[PDB]
Amino acid sequence: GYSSDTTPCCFAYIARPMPRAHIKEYFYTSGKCSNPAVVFVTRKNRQVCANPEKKWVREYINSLEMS
Amino acid sequence: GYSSDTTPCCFAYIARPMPRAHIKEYFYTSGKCSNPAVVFVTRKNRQVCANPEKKWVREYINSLEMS
Repeated sequence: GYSSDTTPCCFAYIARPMPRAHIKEYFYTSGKCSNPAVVFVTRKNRQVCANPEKKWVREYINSLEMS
Repeated sequence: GYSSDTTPCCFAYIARPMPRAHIKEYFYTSGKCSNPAVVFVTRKNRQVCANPEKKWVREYINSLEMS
């Protein structure tokens, strides 16, 4: 018995790294989704799916976590 | 291939019918999602997953479709 609310999932990963300065937040999609995904939130508040195994993705997360 | 945007998916259905007056509109979730679903959008913009096979759910869509 879980939420009956929708939850965002990803079905494709952005191919090339987004400019780091345009990203302000990230989150991981629900473990219920078929794919693991990182979602980068841009400064124009768009949400972009990214491959959590990619090097640049892991670096961006580390950078967003540091401050 | 798909876009790298997120997509709302459903993982549980609301058991009992919600009040018809609270519903603004509906949409079906993407066939990319593993569970088929209708999403009912309330006046406060809540997105509630529902089972399209269920009688009350198809009555509500018909009501939001014919007018």
